[PDB]
Amino acid sequence: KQFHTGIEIKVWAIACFAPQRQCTEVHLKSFTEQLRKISRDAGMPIQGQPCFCKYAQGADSVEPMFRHLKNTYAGLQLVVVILPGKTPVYAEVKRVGDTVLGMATQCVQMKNVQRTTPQTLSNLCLKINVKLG
Ligand SMILES: Nc1ncnc2c1nc(Br)n2[C@@H]1O[C@H](COP(=O)(O)O)[C@@H](O)[C@H]1O
Repeated sequence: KQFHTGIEIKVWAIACFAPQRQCTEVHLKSFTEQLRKISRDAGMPIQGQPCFCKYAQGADSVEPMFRHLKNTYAGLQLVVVILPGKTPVYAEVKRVGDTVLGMATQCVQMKNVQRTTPQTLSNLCLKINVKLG
């Protein structure tokens, strides 16, 4: 519905389910910096430095990674999950986050990490605003 003010995202993680050869460390850093700058300008600042950033492969890797994050990072507010197109990883991410460990997740397509637009960054900011606001 309406846009929420006073969101600060201080503790968040990236779980990259895209293969590193397609979605590289510099894609991740660039995507993050852009998200930092637009979230800042909208008054919902996402700190530039995620507390965790790792590559993973398969739905099977989701629950153990999320258990690890929950057990490791006090005050974790959000996991940003990067998906290489349509994959059962999405449903597992939402099973574990929404209905097992009570962990906010935001999924994003790999193509929107490889190449950002103001518009796709805005889409993401609004989805995140609704989740954490
Ligand atoms: N089966 C699926 N596989 C991959 N990405 C998916 C998917 N279903 C959905 Br919805 N998505 C992606 O999930 C994004 C939204 O994730 P959230 O539900 O965390 O907001 C969409 O923008 C879309 O790109």
